[PDB]
Amino acid sequence: SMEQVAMELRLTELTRLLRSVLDQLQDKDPARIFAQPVSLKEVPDYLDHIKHPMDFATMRKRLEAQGYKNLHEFEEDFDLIIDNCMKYNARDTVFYRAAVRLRDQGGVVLRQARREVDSIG
Repeated sequence: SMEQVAMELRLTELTRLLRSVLDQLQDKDPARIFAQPVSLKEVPDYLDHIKHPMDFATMRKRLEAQGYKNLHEFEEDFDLIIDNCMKYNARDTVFYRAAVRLRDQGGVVLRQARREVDSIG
């Protein structure tokens, strides 16, 4: 149907905008601490601590399959990256501190992304 096509076009355009948001957020992680999944070979106990691991590569795979239906879903995955890190790692670590700085800088980006998603529809 044409209604289905129009909905698919909206999802495509949201995907475009979330790809630009993802790039901007990932630039706030210049150390690449959040680029890839925590390795279970290197951190064998990880899934005992963290029940829903997340990272920027995993988000990019979901995004390219158009798997984010709305901005809330995308934000949920970004908050997992930050919140997982801040639980597993202590305050005194470069990992925790990277997560704080990514949260603080990413808030700016997300505040305007929400206005754009609502504005464009």
